[PDB]
This record gives sequence, structure tokens and C-alpha cells, in this order.
Amino acid sequence: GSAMRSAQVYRWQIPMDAGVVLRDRRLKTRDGLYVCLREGREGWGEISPLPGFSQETWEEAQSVLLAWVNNWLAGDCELPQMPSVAFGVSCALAELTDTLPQAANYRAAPLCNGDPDDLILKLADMPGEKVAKVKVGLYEAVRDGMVVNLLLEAIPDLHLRLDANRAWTPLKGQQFAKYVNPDYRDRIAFLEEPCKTRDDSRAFARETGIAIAWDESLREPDFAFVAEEGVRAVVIKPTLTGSLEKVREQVQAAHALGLTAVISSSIESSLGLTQLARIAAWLTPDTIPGLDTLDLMQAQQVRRWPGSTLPVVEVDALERLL
Ligand SMILES: O=C(O)CCC(=O)c1ccccc1C(=O)O
Ligand SMILES: [Mg+2]
Repeated sequence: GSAMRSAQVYRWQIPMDAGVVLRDRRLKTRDGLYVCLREGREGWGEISPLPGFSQETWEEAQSVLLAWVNNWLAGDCELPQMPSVAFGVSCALAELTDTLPQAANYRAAPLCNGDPDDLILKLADMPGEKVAKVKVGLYEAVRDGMVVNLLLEAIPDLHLRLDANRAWTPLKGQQFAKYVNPDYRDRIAFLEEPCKTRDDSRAFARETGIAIAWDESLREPDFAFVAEEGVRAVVIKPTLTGSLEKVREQVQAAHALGLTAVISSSIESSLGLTQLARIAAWLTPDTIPGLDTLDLMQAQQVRRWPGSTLPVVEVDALERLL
């Protein structure tokens, strides 16, 4: 019957597997925070800004987080605006009020790489809807186009999500596309951020008939959700976006425009990842999310991703700030 508020803040570091790289830079460890709010009821959230993506640092988020909690303890207050903090806190609040739904599915489009032939074998064995993610733009455009074509030709019901991370010039995008049989192009579910500039990405999409998606663009100042020929999806990374409510607004905006919205990982620990999976099952029920990042990390913490065999660090082992 208690309406008594209490809270805890945890600070942590999860070792990454060797060789992880983010935007051509190495990532040794994943630093982050959790918040646990109690009212009589309990809710959790993950506050883990991502170096090189987030504007704020781990340390800054920590400060903002602690201050917000200090306020919440006295009664309801405005959300933080700092995105990682807003996300984690808003999730914790949602759990408290039981407004973040539970989900059946904890799924992710698998991030694929390596030998093309071996990949074919693996894809061939996928059950249900065959959707997979492949990074492009590391090799040269010809190689990427030929390999995508190989994969598409090999498995008629395969749908590939690609990600160029703004790698290409208009010419390189053309060189890539030339190698993909036009009859298969529709099975490129979307190609994230093909070109160096958004204008060029838009030209690519309109000119090649290959669907594109925005990702990084969503976080740039002045971004606007809009219907554009050839734009088929948006990639929403909650941790880099802000509140659960802002996230939901973004999904709604996308849907309103007939775009697919994909909930995507910012390399959160298992805790935040499970929350993303729930957000996805709730808000984007027909779109498998981009959450295949747990396997980059050495351990899970607090909350388990079903099916994972990674070791679990329990709350009692985490550093408490409060
Ligand atoms: O979007 C997903 O499928 C998984 C995560 C992903 O792609 C990503 C995750 C963190 C940082 C950068 C990227 C990326 O877009 O390259
Ligand atoms: Mg991306």
C-alpha cells in the first residue's frame, strides 16, 4: 500500500569482445548506467550514451541522471532532455506504471558477414521470415553489388537490409547497383544511408529503384520526417533519440508516411536491449528490430535476453551510486 519513493543508480562497464569497431574506431568496453525507481512497484532503465554518436558523455549523463532522480524522489517532475537519460528514465517510469508492454518475441535481424557461400548456407536454413542485415561500403562497390546479387539470387525469399553508413559517392552507388539484378532489387528491404550526402542518397534511391532508409540523418538538426520517393524506412535508435514518448512519436510519424520504422540498438547492455525488443514488439509489431549486438559483449547484466548463453552479472555485483 506504500506510495513511498526510492531509487538506485548503478554504474558499470561491460567488456566487449575483442575487435569491436564503431565508425572505424575500436571499442574496448561499454560504459553505462542503470536506474531503478521504486514506488511502494519497481521500474528500470538504461542510460548509456554511445561514444562517437551521443553528444553527451557517460559522465555527463550520470550527473544529469543523478539530479533527475534527486527530483523524482520528491514527486513528479519534467523529463530530462539529454537523450540517453531521457530514454532510460522514461523506460523506468513506464515500467513503474506497467505501460511498457511485455513481449513474446526477443528477436533481431542477424548481422551477417564473411564468406558469401557460407552465408548462403546459413540463410538457407532460416525459419520463418528471412531477413538479414549486411554491411556495405567497406569493400569496393563492385564486390558489394556482386555479393548482394549472389545472396539474392541464391535465396528467392531472402530480404536484405543493407547499411552503407554514408560511404558512397553517386558513382560508387551506381557501381554497386549495376551488379544487382533489377529483378531482385525489391528484395533489398532497404539500404541505409547510401551516400555521403542526403541529396545524393535521395538521387540514388530515385534513380536505381533501390529503397533507402535514414539512420544517422534522424539525429541531425533540422531533420523532418517526410515522404520522399525511394525512401522506405527510418532507423530509430532510442538511446540516441530521447524519451520513449519521443520514440513512439517518431514511429507514428514514419507510419503516417507509409514508412517502415525499425527500432535499433545503440549497443546497450542486455537490460536496455530487452527493453528495445519490447518497444519493437509493441510499436513496430511487423518489423523485426535491429538488435543484433548482444553478441559483441562479454556478459549480460540484470536482465537476460532469452536464449542467450552469455554469463550474467547480478545487480549485487554492480557499483551503486545511491
Ligand atoms: O541497426 C542495427 O541493425 C544494429 C545497430 C547498428 O546498425 C548500429 C548500432 C550502433 C551504432 C551504429 C550502427 C550502425 O548503423 O552502423
Ligand atoms: Mg545504420
